[PDB]
Amino acid sequence: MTEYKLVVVGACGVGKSALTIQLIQNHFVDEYDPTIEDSYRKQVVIDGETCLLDILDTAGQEEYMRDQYMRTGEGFLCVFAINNTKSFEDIHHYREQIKRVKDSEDVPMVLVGNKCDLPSRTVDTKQAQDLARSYGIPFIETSAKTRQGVDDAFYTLVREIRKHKEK
Ligand SMILES: Nc1nc2c(ncn2[C@@H]2O[C@H](COP(=O)(O)OP(=O)(O)O)[C@@H](O)[C@H]2O)c(=O)[nH]1
Ligand SMILES: *CCC(=O)Nc1cc(C)nc(C)c1Br
Ligand SMILES: [Mg+2]
Repeated sequence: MTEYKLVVVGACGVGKSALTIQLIQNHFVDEYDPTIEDSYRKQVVIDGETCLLDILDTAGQEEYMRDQYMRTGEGFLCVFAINNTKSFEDIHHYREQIKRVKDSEDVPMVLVGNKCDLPSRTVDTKQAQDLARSYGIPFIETSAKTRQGVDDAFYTLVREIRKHKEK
């Protein structure tokens, strides 16, 4: 089957691990070791193609040396949390990092606004839409707690990779 190398990036605490674990195990984690970085595998049918997703759940090596495992990534989920203004403001840094590791301004990428189930919103959907439009990428809101938008964010990334290269 076809392998898709996905990388999940973003500020600590936005829900990178919870989004990955919800996608793979259909379960929401109340806590997950903030320092653990690992790649997880998931076989799934997307638009009739049997795909092997190899997802790197980053812990933030550069912020806390270069992460050698990110360089082979074909697509990136850039995650902020809708109740964490700082994580949204940090999106510029992660996008610059992705451009640097791939030496390109045309990288398959999806801006993800996680924790959409929470009522303490500080990042408006229009702020995230403006940011995603300047980068030329899709913006999707998710909840790793309720699974709302989770499959869509990962499948949209797979579709963005296909849009960029033959798979
Ligand atoms: N309510 C809610 N909490 C979430 C969601 N995603 C993550 N969290 C919580 O936010 C905290 C940090 O999540 P985690 O996945 O470890 O973040 P990471 O550092 O980006 O990997 C944990 O307590 C999670 O349960 C979500 O969509 N909704
Ligand atoms: C949420 C990410 C995080 O806490 N990462 C982290 C923290 C510390 C203290 N050290 C390292 C090496 C890392 Br990746
Ligand atoms: Mg994590």
